[PDB]
Amino acid sequence: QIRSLCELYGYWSGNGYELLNNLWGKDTATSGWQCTYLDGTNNGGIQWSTAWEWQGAPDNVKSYPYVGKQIQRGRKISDINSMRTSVSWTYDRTDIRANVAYDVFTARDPDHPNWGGDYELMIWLARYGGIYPIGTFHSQVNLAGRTWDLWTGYNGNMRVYSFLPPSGDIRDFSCDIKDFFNYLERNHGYPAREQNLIVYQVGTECFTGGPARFTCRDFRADLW
Ligand SMILES: OC[C@H]1O[C@@H](O[C@H]2[C@H](O)[C@@H](O)[C@H](O[C@@H]3[C@@H](O)[C@H](O[C@H]4[C@H](O)[C@@H](O)[C@H](O)O[C@@H]4CO)O[C@H](CO)[C@H]3O)O[C@@H]2CO)[C@H](O)[C@@H](O)[C@@H]1O
Repeated sequence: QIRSLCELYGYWSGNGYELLNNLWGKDTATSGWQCTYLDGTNNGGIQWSTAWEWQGAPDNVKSYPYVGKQIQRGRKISDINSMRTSVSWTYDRTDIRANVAYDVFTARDPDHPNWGGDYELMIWLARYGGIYPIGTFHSQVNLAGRTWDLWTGYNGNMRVYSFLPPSGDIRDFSCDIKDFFNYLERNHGYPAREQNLIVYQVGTECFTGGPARFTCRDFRADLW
């Protein structure tokens, strides 16, 4: 690895991306730890991984290590033209409680801290070990050439929209996240003209299990 980010909130940034050992829920674990590794910054993308083992509190997320696209504040979603992104990943085992997911926060306040927002949009690419998304299953949605199960609910005051694969995982994925925002704006009244982009990330929520390793073979994200 080029960098080993094993401290709580170990951080790297470069090439318009950032990488965080985001062990935000670690105090709910009885034992374990996790490290996030920068493997490369080749070809306008990021190559990274995270190794972990967590025990205790199986319904509690211990971490969401991620790679994020750095963004300027104040980009109203309505005026974002495109958010084209691709990811190729693997997990070394699937007998774990964990996901792989894009995470996007938006807020009316353009300076909202990156830990949350008024709304959250997740695009899940894996669902391992019987974990649940936020909220309840709403309906199926056709976007990005796939069918998704849309779940909706609340995490505190934040409205959360999660798009899940009906079955299996998606280890090689590309989409334009604006298609997902457009679907929510039209059919769910999502206030895109009032909402500012806060974060734009992909990573793995880790609940329990391991030793396990998530490898991101490549991540690219653009914003126009
Ligand atoms: O940016 C560098 C600084 O990082 C600071 O740590 C922050 C971190 O940047 C931020 O990304 C993190 O946010 C977490 C967030 O990932 C998580 O998201 C949940 C979401 O709430 C939930 O609805 C959904 O189901 O899952 C998501 C993924 O798990 O939410 C939690 C709690 O709300 C956020 O905290 O927060 C970190 C701090 O907790 C460092 O503090 C700083 O030192 C460093 O410079």
